[PDB]
Formats: sequence, structure tokens, C-alpha cells
Amino acid sequence: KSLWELVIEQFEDLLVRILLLAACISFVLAWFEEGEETITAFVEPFVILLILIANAIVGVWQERNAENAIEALKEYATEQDKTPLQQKLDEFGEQLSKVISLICVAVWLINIGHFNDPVHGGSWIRGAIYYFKIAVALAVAAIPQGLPAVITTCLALGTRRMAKKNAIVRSLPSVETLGCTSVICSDKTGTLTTNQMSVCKMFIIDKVDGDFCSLNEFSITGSTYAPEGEVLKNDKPIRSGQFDGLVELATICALCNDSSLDFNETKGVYEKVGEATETALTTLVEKMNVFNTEVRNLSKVERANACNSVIRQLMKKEFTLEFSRDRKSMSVYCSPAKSSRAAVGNKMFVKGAPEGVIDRCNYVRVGTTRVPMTGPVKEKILSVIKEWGTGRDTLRCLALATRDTPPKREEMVLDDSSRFMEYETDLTFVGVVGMLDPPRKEVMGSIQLCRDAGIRVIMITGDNKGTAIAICRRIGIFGENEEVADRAYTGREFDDLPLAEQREACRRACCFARVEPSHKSKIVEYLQSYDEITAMTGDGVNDAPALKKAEIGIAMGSGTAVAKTASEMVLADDNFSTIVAAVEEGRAIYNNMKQFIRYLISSNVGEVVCIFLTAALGLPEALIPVQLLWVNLVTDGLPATALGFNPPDLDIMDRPPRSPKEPLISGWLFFRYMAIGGYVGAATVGAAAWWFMYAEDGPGVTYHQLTHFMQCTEDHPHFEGLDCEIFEAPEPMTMALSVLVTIEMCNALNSLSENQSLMRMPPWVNIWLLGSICLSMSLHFLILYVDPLPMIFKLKALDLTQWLMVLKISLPVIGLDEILKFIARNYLEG
Ligand SMILES: CCCCCCCC/C=C\CCCCCCCC(=O)OC[C@H](COP(=O)(O)OCC[N+](C)(C)C)OC(=O)CCCCCCC/C=C\CCCCCCCC
Ligand SMILES: [Ca+2]
Ligand SMILES: [Ca+2]
Ligand SMILES: [K+]
Repeated sequence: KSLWELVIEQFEDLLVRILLLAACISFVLAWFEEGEETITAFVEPFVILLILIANAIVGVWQERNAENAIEALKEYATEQDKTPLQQKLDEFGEQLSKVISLICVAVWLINIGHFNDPVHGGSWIRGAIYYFKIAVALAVAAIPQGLPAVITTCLALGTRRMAKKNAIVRSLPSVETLGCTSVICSDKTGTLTTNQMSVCKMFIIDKVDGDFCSLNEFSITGSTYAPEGEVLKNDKPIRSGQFDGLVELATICALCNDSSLDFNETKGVYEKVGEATETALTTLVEKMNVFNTEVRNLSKVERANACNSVIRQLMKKEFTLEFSRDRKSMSVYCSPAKSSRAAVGNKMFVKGAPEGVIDRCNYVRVGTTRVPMTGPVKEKILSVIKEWGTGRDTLRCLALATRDTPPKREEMVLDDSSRFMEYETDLTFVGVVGMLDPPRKEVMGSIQLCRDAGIRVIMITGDNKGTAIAICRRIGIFGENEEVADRAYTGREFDDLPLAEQREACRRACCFARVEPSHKSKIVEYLQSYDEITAMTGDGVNDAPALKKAEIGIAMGSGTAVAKTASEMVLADDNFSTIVAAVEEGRAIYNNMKQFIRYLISSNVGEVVCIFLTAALGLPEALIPVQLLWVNLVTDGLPATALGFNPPDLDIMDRPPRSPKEPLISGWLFFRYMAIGGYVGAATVGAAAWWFMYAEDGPGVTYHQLTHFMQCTEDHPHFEGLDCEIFEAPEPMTMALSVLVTIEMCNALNSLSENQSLMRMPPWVNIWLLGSICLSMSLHFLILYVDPLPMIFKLKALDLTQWLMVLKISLPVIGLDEILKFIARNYLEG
């Protein structure tokens, strides 16, 4: 059950029922009076009922549009769980219910002296019932009904829109927190950058003298997974079969990888089989072709695996050593089979992260030579390792080596992967392949959007800290000259920090490189310590316990279904930009709720000001009960509902993330409610008071007469030349009514955005609201001009002259908010 539904939606229904009851009591009592057997006696109950029918029709169509949105999305627990927002809306509704109740009792109490008035027949009871019908009808009107159905729509409206932007939400209460997101922690590879990495640069050993180590760098072209491209040396097109060093490197590439290149004929472009990393080497082999096999004549469907198949028989893989996270490399054992190359012994190819394959290296091959890995051969090639991955391109270096004297196959463990590393201690060295994946377009811009939004991004990659930082500088996470030695840590560094110092690091960090699986859950632990709403991404099962600890666990479309199920939202895009585009939508929905609430509260305040003002001033009452019901049906109805179709605001990603601690209504916003409320409630009684004092063929009276109108029968000398029954005239009541309905249709236009002016976001930015306004307006004109109708609601037709007065009075309500929305943008926001 819902506390808001119980105290507002249901309470409003009982009020209508007891209102109708009050009507039918007046019906029975209007029999014992004389001349009251007229055919007007049934009219009032017949209207309160007839309006209740239309108010119900609105309810049905408002519920039918809500259940459809939820179902259209779905198509294509000991009762103790509620969102902080749901706890606030239920606290709100309880206050509104209580406040309106006191307010309406006060309406009935301030009219005690008006009970025995001659207008009621001179009976105290007959008047005491009337003002009861007033207070109750006001209570029905004042109540902001329809909230849950409008939210339910918006909640599913954005969800359909998020799915359009590849953002697939697991749960619905999740999207509320998406807008409150403070920190977005995301994996670099696959998300912040596409998985289309190819080998663009590569270098090997050229000439070696003590402290004179020379390198032979190469630059390959064609960063697509295709043999399209030629290897270049010093910007000079040279065949790969011109250097003996490329021979050894190409050999390891095609033998250590388990990646194929199935050219899909229907695609037209070469595709990828296996892993993205290893696939690049396969494309590298074809683009090099040191064997100088016939290339062009081989068809598109086989060329990709052509030069790759030349080595499939040159040697043959015996067994392949698996990858281990500790060693950070992998190896194959290849005794030359079917090639008569077994006479020249057998070798062992390895492939992995530089440092591991260099520290555990003792020899450096020079084309077809062997040299003991000394000092200069190490530091003067690892300088290139650094300057490659730290430059403009930010390459992912991958050292390639070979073991000329491998341990016997008669001695090898397989159940223990930690032993694998010990089989790779002594080996030669060939070269290193520079490899890059490109960051997605405008991630740098999507990073920017977060910064403006006050949302912090934290990168979690597997690169070294040097290139990890270089990546952040490329995508604007870090400044090009900012000292980031305080905002970037590694697995070894973060663990070497004091426990209390570690959480302090998470208050400033934006990058993490070479990270243990346990750190992700350990970072969320620290981010939650600073009370930050954390959106964490993941792909592996190592991320699984972290996607439950984080506020918004974010999975991957290409990721395993284990994380996709145990998350709150899944990226079918595998894009980082999808994360923030879904954050934006989370904010857009909450704003749409605040526009809905603002319109109702502000307007309905005036409706309460209206009744209280005329009573406190001494003016003839502006509204009878059945008119108050018409105000509600027309303003609290379709126009307010269509407010849930407002477009996303403009100042949406510039304001800081909304805290769950923030009250539902701020101080300024409450004042803003009262101000607009204050005006419409005064502008409506000033409309009726205008008919009296200043209107043409509206009996011009002094303000003093109008205030003391009850003495008209007595004060003949003070009310000379006037008719006492003119204070019961329908024209002023029509002016008050027409203004109130118009000024609320104008106030609806104020709720297309919270702070953006109507100049920035025009009234036609929401067509559904325009139609709603048109409908309510035409419906009001129907009551005024279709002859049986004005008699019923005690109204008279308005001519063009006094319809313009309605405009002159109403339209400034747009003017007032524009004054306030100006102050909000320029004196509060920024
Ligand atoms: C016959 C009956 C009258 C009917 C009235 C209908 C109201 C019409 C609604 C809108 C008309 C706006 C046209 C004005 C042209 C300005 C263009 C526009 O684009 O405007 C943008 C600017 C502010 O924008 P900014 O933030 O970018 O510049 C701030 C940035 N910086 C500080 C660097 C400059 O102008 C703003 O929007 C300010 C807009 C305020 C204009 C209305 C104010 C008139 C005064 C009173 C009317 C209501 C009184 C009720 C009670 C009042 C009590 C106080
Ligand atoms: Ca209402
Ligand atoms: Ca209203
Ligand atoms: K979670």
C-alpha cells in the first residue's frame, strides 16, 4: 500500500462523497422551504455527481496511460522497503493532507457569522451546511491528486528513452539513483575506448655495442583488423622481408595467439575471431609478410589466414601454457613438425607484459644472433617502452621473446599456473609491438559533461601507471600539465598506503592501474565513506561482488550474463557515454516531477488564497462550491498530467548532483510556490472586484461600499442609486472563475522548465500540454456559451471587452515567474 495514496488519493474521494452527501441534504431541506420545489433543486447534486464522473474518467485514462507504459517496456520481501524519495513523498502527502484539512476547517470557521445570513433563508443550519460545501469543495480542489500516475509514466517514459540510448536498466528504483550519481568508476578498455586495437608501431634490436645499443623501429599502417597496410621505416615504404629481426617477431605473433580472422563476406570488411589483443598480431603478420608469399592473388576470404597459415606448418604447437595474472605473460611449446626443421632443435615462444619478460630475460637476439642482456641493452630499450606509451598515441607495449633451450616436455605441471612462470626464466629477446585502441568519440566531451555536472570519473585500467595517466590526459580526466602524482595510484601503491590514508586517496583519485580484483569492492567501500553515490562498471566475476556493493552496478553487453543479472543497469553499447546519457535521464525525470508538483502546489495555493482573501477583506464571495469543482476538474486534471511530457531541461547537467539528504521542497522553492500562489489568489478576487469598481456597465462602487455590502439594505444613504441584489451577480463570479482557470493555464506554461525562461524553452516545446490547455479552455467556453450551462454554474457570458481583462490580469503570472526564474538562474545557480 502507499501512504500518499492512502492519505491523498483516497482522502480526496471521501471528500467528494461527503460533498455530494452535503448536497443531497440540502436537496431534502429545500422541500420544506416555500417555492423551492422548482426544477433547480436537483441541479447541484446532479453536477457534483456529473463532475465526479469526469474526474473519474480522467482517473481511468491517467491509470490506463500508466499501466501501458510499464507494460510496453516489460513486453519489449516481508513488506519493508521504500526509497528515500518515496519516504519523502509520503511525508509530504501527510503534511498536505493535514495542512489542507486545517485550512478548510478554518474556511468553515471564519464564516460562522455568515451562517444566519438572509441569502440562506435566515437559517443558521442552512448556512452552516453551505460553507461546509465550500470548505469541502475547496479541499477537493486544493488536493494535488494524480501524483503517482504522473510519476509512473515519467519513470517509464525515460526508461524507453534510455533503452533507445542503449541504457538497459535492471530495476526501476535504480534510475532514481542514476541521477544522484556522484562518482562514476569505469574500466578503460572496452568502455572508454573501443576494442579495435591494432599494432601500428614495433621495434627490434639492430646494432649492439657496449653502451651503444641501437634500435630498429618500424611503423605499420592500417589500424583496422585487416591485412590492408605496409610496414614503414623512417617514413620510407620498405617490405618487412628486408630486415632479419622482423622474422623472429612475426614468428611469435602467429604462434602464441589463438585468434583467427574470419572474413565475413556479407560484412564486406575483415572481422575478428578470438581476443581483440591477440587478433592485432594476426593482422600484423599479414601486413608484414616476411616470408614474401604471394599476397595479392589470394582472395579476401583467405588472405587474412593465408600468411598466418604459412607458419601453421613451418612449426607446430605442442602445448600452450595458460595465462596467469601474477606472471602476466603466456607461452607455447613448438617442436618443428612436418617441416624437417626438427633437426635444428626446438624453441619456446612467449608473449606478455614487457617488465616481466625483460626482468626474466638473459639474452637479446640480434636478427640471427645471441648477446647476453647487459645494462645498456635493458635501460636504453625500456626508454622506448616508456616514450611510446606516454606520447600522443599511448601505445600498449608487448615484449616478445623466445626460449632457445626449453625445459623437457617430460617435466611440466598443469594444475598449478603459478609454476608456469618458473618455466620462463631463461630466454632470448626479440622486440616489442606498440599497440593502441582509440578512445570513443567525445568521451573527452562526455568526461567534460560530468565535470560540469559535478560528477567525478575514476578510471580502472590494466595498463601501467605511466600510460594510464597519459590516457587520462588524452580524454581530459587529467590536465595536460596537472600534477597527478596525487590522483593516480596502482595496485602495489594503493596497498602500500596506510589504511586511513587509502580512503583519503579515494577522495581525490581519478585513475587506477594494475588493480587486484579485491580493490574494486574496496574502493566503493571508501567512496561510500565520503557519502558518495558510486556508479561502478564491470565485466568479470571479479567485479561481481563490487556491482552489489556499489550504488549503481553497471554491466556490459559483451560481458558475461553473471554480471548482467547482478547489476542495476546494463550497457548494450559497452560505451562510457551511455552511462552519462542515462545519468542525464535520471535527472530529467526528477525535474519533471518537480515541475508537476510546482504547478499544482503554486496554483492550488492561490485557490486557497482566493477564498481566504475575499473573506478577510469583506468582499462578496467569488466562488460557489460547484465552481470550485470545475476549477479542479480543469486545472488539476489533463493540463497537470501532460506536464509529465516535458522535454529534458537545459540547465540539467550544470547543477551539482542532487543529494538524497536534500528535502523534497527547498526553501527558495517554497517561497516561489507561495509568491505565484499569492498572486493568482489575489488576481482572481481582484478580477471580481474589478467588475464592481471599474467595469463598464458593472456598477462602479467605492471600495468601502463593496467591503461593507451587507449593510446595503440598511445603509440607503451610503448605497444611494444602487441595487442590493447586484452583490449576487454572476458576472463578477464569472470574472473570478475565468481568470482563475486562465491564470492556471498560464501557470502551466511556467512549468515547462524549472528555471529556463519561456524565451529559451518556448510554450510549444510540449505539444501535449498545449492540447491540454486548448481542451480545458474550450471546455470552459462551453460552460459559458452553451445556454443550459451558464445557468447551472451561476455564470454569465463574457464579452470580448471583459475577456481581455482576464488576459491583462492572468498573463502577469508568467511575468512574475520569469522574474523569479531570473533570480534563480543568476543569483542562486552558479
Ligand atoms: C498586459 C499584461 C502584461 C502581460 C505580461 C506577460 C509576460 C511575458 C513573458 C515573457 C516576456 C520576455 C521578453 C523580454 C525580452 C528579454 C529576452 C529574454 O530571453 O530574456 C532573457 C533575460 C534573462 O535571461 P538570462 O538569465 O539569460 O540573462 C541573464 C544573464 N545576464 C545577467 C548576463 C544578462 O530576461 C528574462 O528572461 C526576464 C523576463 C521578465 C519579463 C517580465 C517582467 C515584467 C514586470 C512585471 C510583470 C508581472 C508582475 C507580477 C508581480 C511582480 C512582482 C515582482
Ligand atoms: Ca484537486
Ligand atoms: Ca488547480
Ligand atoms: K549494487
